[PDB]
Amino acid sequence: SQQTRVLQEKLRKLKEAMLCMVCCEEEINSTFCPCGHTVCCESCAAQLQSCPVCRSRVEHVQHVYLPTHTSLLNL
Amino acid sequence: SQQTRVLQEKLRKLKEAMLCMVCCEEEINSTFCPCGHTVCCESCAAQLQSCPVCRSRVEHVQHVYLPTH
Ligand SMILES: Cn1cc(Cl)c(C(=O)NC2CCCC2)n1
Ligand SMILES: Cn1cc(Cl)c(C(=O)NC2CCCC2)n1
Ligand SMILES: [Zn+2]
Ligand SMILES: [Zn+2]
Ligand SMILES: [Zn+2]
Ligand SMILES: [Zn+2]
Repeated sequence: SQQTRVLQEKLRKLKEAMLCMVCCEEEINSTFCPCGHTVCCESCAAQLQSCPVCRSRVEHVQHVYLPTHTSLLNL
Repeated sequence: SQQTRVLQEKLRKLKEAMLCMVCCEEEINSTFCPCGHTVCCESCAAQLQSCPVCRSRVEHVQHVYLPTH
């Protein structure tokens, strides 16, 4: 029904929000510290000097283990 | 249809996975450092001395700003 189409769109948008903002292909699993923005995969976070969202200096990257993780790279 | 019921269940389960594993009522927004388990809201994370997933000591809690918030 039309409701099935609406629910498919909501599911897809929530899953898109869990992907890396730089490569768009891998799940987010890294945090820029100390600002706390958690918007990249490990590969893309590794080479940023400043946060891509707030411009704060990245002192280090903290790996995050999230219950929503489903990609083979995070399991 | 039955597929509408199936998609409603999948969306519900994905939203449940974003909720604090301790209180079940608030969105996850905190990481236990250094282990990296990100499974609690800020109120439950402030009260735990050990990670509820791996039992590693919590040295400090890092707030996470996620695009899904
Ligand atoms: C961060 N972001 C936002 C959207 Cl929208 C997407 C996306 O559709 N990515 C796809 C490309 C390869 C498969 C996943 N990623
Ligand atoms: C962590 N988790 C797993 C499930 Cl399942 C739930 C849940 O249904 N929580 C509800 C209680 C108050 C409204 C949301 N939470
Ligand atoms: Zn990436
Ligand atoms: Zn930032
Ligand atoms: Zn909680
Ligand atoms: Zn842990």
